[PDB]
Amino acid sequence: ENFQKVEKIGEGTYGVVYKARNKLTGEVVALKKIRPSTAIREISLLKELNHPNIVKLLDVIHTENKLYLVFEFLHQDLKKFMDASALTGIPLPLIKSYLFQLLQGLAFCHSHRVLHRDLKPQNLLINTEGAIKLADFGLARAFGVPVRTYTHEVVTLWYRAPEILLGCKYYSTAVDIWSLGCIFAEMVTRRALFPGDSEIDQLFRIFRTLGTPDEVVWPGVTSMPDYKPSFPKWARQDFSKVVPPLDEDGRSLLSQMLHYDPNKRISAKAALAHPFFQDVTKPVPHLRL
Repeated sequence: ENFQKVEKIGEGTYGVVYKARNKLTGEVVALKKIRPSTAIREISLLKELNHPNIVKLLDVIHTENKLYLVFEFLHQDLKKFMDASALTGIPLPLIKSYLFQLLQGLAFCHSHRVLHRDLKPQNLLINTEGAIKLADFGLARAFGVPVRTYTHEVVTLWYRAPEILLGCKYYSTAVDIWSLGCIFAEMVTRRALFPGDSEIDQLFRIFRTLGTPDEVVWPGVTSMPDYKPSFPKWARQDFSKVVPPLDEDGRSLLSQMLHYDPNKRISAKAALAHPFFQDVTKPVPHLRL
């Protein structure tokens, strides 16, 4: 069919995002224009990957040598909500609810062997009901993660796992747990944990907080493609200094999400069972739309 431009949703990784109305159903959607037959099959399979904490992929339209994705619309992203919450911060019970829900979404995707690989606050969408949902799952495997977007914007490295930075080709579901750990820390402290501005600055910021990794904490790290023996050797800091005022349960969970060795890093399923979630609730956020 055809939809209106409404109000240019925003510039995505792969192309423009539109708010649009479907003229037959009346539903309001997010329409993503993507700037190739393998990609078509892989993205089409995501129409079946349905979960309450995953932004629904309604349709995949291939036409005029152009690809459009139609998604469920949500009014707010976590980046905007964090910016708007800057003076007081997001309350801990809402941080906990959001982390719990995001782990549920990851556990679902990971159980179906689907990775996100580019989690960031801009692709975590929230509604008035206290839900949060992951957007753009599965697209990285289909299209890659570019250095720059279609409008030349720099794709953020802030949430990238260290095995990706060190050149591992066959990374795993653990990369999404890393990203989510970085987002958890940012919600708590109201500052990005590792705001690198180049691949080496990203790695060195990780090393300055968590210690330079070695064969003791990460067997095999020194044989990684981009590992260099000349990396400076930084000591690892206490989480008590990194994410105040997070309690011991939260610091324990964050430490397990930020293990260097992707095999040691907690799974989404195991994280759901962590004592941090013993008192989880689902509060109502204050949203001004």
